Amino acid sequence: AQNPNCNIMIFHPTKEEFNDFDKYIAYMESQGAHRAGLAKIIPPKEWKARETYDNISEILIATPLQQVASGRAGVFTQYHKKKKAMTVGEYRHLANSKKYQTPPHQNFEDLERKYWKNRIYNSPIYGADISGSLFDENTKQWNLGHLGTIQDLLEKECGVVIEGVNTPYLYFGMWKTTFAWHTEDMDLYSINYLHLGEPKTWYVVPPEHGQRLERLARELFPGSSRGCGAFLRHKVALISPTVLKENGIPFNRITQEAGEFMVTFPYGYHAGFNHGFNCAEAINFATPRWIDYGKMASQCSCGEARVTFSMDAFVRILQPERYDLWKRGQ
Ligand SMILES: COc1ccc(C[C@@H](C(=O)NN)c2nn[nH]n2)cc1
Ligand code: NA
Ligand code: NI
Ligand SMILES: [Zn+2]
Repeated sequence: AQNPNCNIMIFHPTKEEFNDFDKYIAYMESQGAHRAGLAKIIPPKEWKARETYDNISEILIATPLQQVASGRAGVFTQYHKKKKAMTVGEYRHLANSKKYQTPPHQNFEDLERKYWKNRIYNSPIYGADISGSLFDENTKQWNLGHLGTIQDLLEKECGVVIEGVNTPYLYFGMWKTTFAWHTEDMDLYSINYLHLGEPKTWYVVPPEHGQRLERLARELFPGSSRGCGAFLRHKVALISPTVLKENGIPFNRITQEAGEFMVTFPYGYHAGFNHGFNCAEAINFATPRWIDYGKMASQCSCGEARVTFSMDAFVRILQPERYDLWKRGQ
């Protein structure tokens, strides 16, 4: 078996290997990449997402979110307080202000230490789930707005045409902006491109060990667990690497830099944080191997995890027994 220790693998496709997206995902899995839950893909040197980022300042962040923590430094939840709209240029200025800017630091490890020590004492603001794309329409390879759709994958594998669409999202981050522990909706894959700015540090649990993280989370967030059997779906809970190690949870970490792609694999729990002002683009996708994960994915039906209307068809077709209860949640 390839990659038995479930290490995060890093790939360097040539320009020829970068033509056929589906083929390269399958190649990475042939090498065991999916066992880690996350892989990095460094594009060939000839490739670019777009010509420049000089003209992005007028994009609107209609509802910036202030991420307010509660708990202890290594075990906390966050809620999102809505703020007034601002442009990307205004957000970049805010991120660089004395209140929000990245502190002096020696290297990524020092910054990671500072994040886990001090995150809860600040409330950074970020732009999330903004429908749109920064790929140039003429970028033909790994253009996140031109991937095959999940609806077409389901139809090709299972024979059923379904409603729904599948478009990318933009994210604008700053120092300490945080993504809580989660898997994707319906345990889909995701792909994430860091277009511009400072890094993003990721943590990931191998899919084969996801239920170990779930068990720890139920212990550490006991009221949340009583409220919902799939509360990690709410995307609010953080657990530090120190606490994971103390509890024996298998995980890995890696830092993504501008110009790099990250792929998350079905049922790969992940979390992380931004180092400073940045802009990323991400979308969910499927392959034939996903279908079995989609059939088995847990669901939140308590009301908290509202999602896109595209997920209706996925539950309806893949999880008909669960559909009525889940639909009542939505
Ligand atoms: C508080 O929790 C969340 C906040 C934001 C995301 C979005 C995240 C991701 O992993 N989405 N699937 C991402 N971060 N950079 N680009 N995307 C996920 C969880
Ligand atoms: Na490891
Ligand atoms: Ni994710
Ligand atoms: Zn719930």
